[PDB]
Amino acid sequence: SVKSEYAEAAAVGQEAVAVFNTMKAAFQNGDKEAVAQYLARLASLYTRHEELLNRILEKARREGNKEAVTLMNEFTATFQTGKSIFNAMVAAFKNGDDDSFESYLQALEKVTAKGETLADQIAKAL
Ligand SMILES: COc1ccc(S(N)(=O)=O)cc1
Repeated sequence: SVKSEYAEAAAVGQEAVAVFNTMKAAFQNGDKEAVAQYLARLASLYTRHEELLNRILEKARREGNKEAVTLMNEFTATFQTGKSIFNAMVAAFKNGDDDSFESYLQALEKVTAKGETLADQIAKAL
């Protein structure tokens, strides 16, 4: 069901939260080799979260679930903001710009924590 596919998408999101926090620790400790691997893992994880989310939106649309479509359209826009920041962090890491990596790191934490409440509304609406 779309609701179970959303619980599966939410766990994939939680994975990225967990990986991101051990990356943040590794960045702070100067462990670039770890950061690099964590960035690659997060990239696959965000790619999968986005994929699960598009399928759920498309299915909510096919189902005519108007409220769920509205909330998912907002949530996916917010997701893309997160993704654009993540991609900027990855570039900041490639360039050795740690001041911008720090910035992008903190931005992505505020975009994910702010998106939290909406994600909690979609679970109910599907
Ligand atoms: C990578 O950008 C993201 C990831 C997750 C979320 S949330 N907190 O699940 O809405 C928002 C943006």
